[PDB]
Amino acid sequence: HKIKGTVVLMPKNELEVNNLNAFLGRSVSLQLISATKADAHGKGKVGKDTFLEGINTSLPTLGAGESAFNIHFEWDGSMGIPGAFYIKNYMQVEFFLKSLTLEAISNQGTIRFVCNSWVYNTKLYKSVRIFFANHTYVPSETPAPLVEYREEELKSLRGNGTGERKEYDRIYDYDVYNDLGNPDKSEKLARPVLGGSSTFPYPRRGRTGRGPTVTDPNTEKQGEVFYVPRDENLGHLKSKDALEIGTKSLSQIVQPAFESAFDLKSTPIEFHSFQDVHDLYEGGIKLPRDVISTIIPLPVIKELYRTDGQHILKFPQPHVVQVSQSAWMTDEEFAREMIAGVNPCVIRGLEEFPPKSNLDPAIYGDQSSKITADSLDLDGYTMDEALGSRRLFMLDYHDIFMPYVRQINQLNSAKTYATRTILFLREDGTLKPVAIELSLPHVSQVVLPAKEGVESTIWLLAKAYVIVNDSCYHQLMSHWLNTHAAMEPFVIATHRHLSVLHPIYKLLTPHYRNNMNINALARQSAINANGIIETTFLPSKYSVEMSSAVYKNWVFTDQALPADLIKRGVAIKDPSTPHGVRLLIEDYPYAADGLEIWAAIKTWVQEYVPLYYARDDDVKNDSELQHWWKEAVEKGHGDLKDKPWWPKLQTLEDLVEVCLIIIWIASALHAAVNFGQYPYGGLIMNRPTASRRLLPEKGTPEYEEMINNHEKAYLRTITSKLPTLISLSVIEIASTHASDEVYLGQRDNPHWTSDSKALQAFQKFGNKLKEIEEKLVRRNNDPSLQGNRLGPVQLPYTLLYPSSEEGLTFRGIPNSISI
Ligand SMILES: [Fe+3]
Repeated sequence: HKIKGTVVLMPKNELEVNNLNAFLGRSVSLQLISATKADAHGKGKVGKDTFLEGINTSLPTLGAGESAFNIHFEWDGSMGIPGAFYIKNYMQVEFFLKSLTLEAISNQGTIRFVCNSWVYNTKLYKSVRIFFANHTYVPSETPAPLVEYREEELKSLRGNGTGERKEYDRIYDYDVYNDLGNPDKSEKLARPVLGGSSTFPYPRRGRTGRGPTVTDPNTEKQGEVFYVPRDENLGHLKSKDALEIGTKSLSQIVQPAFESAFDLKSTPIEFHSFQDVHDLYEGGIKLPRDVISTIIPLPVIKELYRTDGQHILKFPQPHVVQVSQSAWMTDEEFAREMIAGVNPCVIRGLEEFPPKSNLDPAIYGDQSSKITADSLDLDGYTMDEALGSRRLFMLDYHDIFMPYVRQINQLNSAKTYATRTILFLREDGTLKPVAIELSLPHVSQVVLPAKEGVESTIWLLAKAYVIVNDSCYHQLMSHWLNTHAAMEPFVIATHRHLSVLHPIYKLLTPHYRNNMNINALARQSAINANGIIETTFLPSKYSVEMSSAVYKNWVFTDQALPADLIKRGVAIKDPSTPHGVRLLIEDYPYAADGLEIWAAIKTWVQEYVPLYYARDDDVKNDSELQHWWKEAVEKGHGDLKDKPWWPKLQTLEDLVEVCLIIIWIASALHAAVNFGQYPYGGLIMNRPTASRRLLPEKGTPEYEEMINNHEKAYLRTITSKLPTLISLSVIEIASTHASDEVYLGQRDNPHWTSDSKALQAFQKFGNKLKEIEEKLVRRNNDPSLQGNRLGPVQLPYTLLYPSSEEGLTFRGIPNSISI
């Protein structure tokens, strides 16, 4: 009585960015664990230590880097049916275990194990590594002999809340954002703790445990590597797919190299004309040979530029200029990008006029808008008519930015206004900007559109100040806070409280791939003190703190797409429509395409949940699920735990809602705000990240310059040349799909569950996404929708096409927040 098995694994050398016979002998042991026969203590019986016997070269299903090994277990009639196994690696080097498959007389009796886990030397683990077969069980359905194993593995994953975490640990826990400052290096690099107070609320991040700095016991000391639990950093076969490593290289190597070129006056310090910026993707920028030779050897980085190996670095041409070099300058495109650009989810309907501020007048005085209704050209509408017909909209950054303008403007090389933009929905269905208000605290001018004269340059600059607001809000709030930061606590809670066996674990975990990893690298190099974001975006050392102020108002249930639209007053509830909302901007590309994706995910969740939960009772009674959600709210988002809007998770309908929102944030929402960054923002004049001066005052040389040289006046106002080179490089990385991405509708292994009904439902989901993609292609070819879906830049809105090939494609929805 012997069971034949096949082990598939990848040796360490295949998944690194920087011999098989050794696996034979007594170097790798496996022990099967019975699911049906228990020892005296009720635990599944354990078989004998069994070793890898030989290499299996005649296996066609092997992928790149994968090796298969034969094994033969002795398993007599007393042992029952296997359901789990132990593995002990006695080698000195870790390997990546993929799968164990046990053969049976019939092909239906095959038992499959999907592992996908790094296995380190047995002496490094407190308890032996255990893996379960791919059967799905809610806790009350677990075979009795596996219950204790299920419960103890979860205990292992939680740890005890103490200790410095090491590379091989698989311990998931929470901590505050106290690791961004670097006070032990310089007092000026001190940063506030974010999280754990009502003054600075914030989502938690993964605990690393390096301990305190010497100069501040509340700030965590720096480390060369920021830990994540080992299997959150899976590796890649090809180095060019390790995109997440790029920010570290940009900060530590590339940025110092660029800076030396500017210190040595080897290239002009400023752009002088728009052509100087267009040159970056045409002929390139010429840099010294020792700078080029430092950059081009680096993995990942070298893929960002074309070079001649001597003096030229050339950036790729951004989509937004691929047809028209100038269309970005039009009012039409400015407005269109608020519904179809990199940041499409901030605009709000106006139901009253003038707009009002909620700012404390004791501190900020009267903040009532100074825009008058009669100054606006609404194509012949009166204000009463345009309001009543819901044609007026705004991009309102006044109350968000005003509390920080004084502090920002005290920086030596930042100056900003808090802005409002008024939009009118024309009879042809496109948006028209009709006024911009530029405000300063104690101080407020209204700028109207103009096409001729010095007033047209002032209007151009006013649009730049608006997009500096918008770029900062996009990066820190729409992107970093709402997707990256908000999701990490749910990742942590899932691994701590839902068994790998659990149906909701299997539903959600594909939507977490690489999230903790990219976030930890971001804490180290992107959002740290003097990191990429602080040295490229307007608010400098205030950048992350500003996102904490916005998190005060973050509402989980308002992240659902229909709720968000209604809240922002860009849709109304309408049960006579497919999706239950009527779009007041009917053509709104992000929202109209997003609703299709939303509905597809909804159908998938509503078809998967009832396979495992028949009644509300089954949700209430699932102890893992209840512990998971309690911890996600009370610890992971614990600064908001008291808010009344958290779902209680006592019904089927709550479980669906929670899972749907999580999946939406991690896939389509992140994709829509992330993968258009270089396509729209690769031209720095279209998406400036910073402003450096206020408007010229009449009678000064800066004002005279504005009359005689509008391009120089514009370039002096926005992001300087050196930070432009950095910020372009980092948004080029972020806009790139790695070749090993897993997209919505895909999974990394087809045998993630043995439940044929769940597999069929998942197949239906993938088929529906292909049907939706064809629908969205038809929309982009529809001449009636050209005004908003293509615009004067002639750039089809493809950001919610579910599929994509590798590269910088402006399309494709990953499962997760992976970059
Ligand atoms: Fe991202």
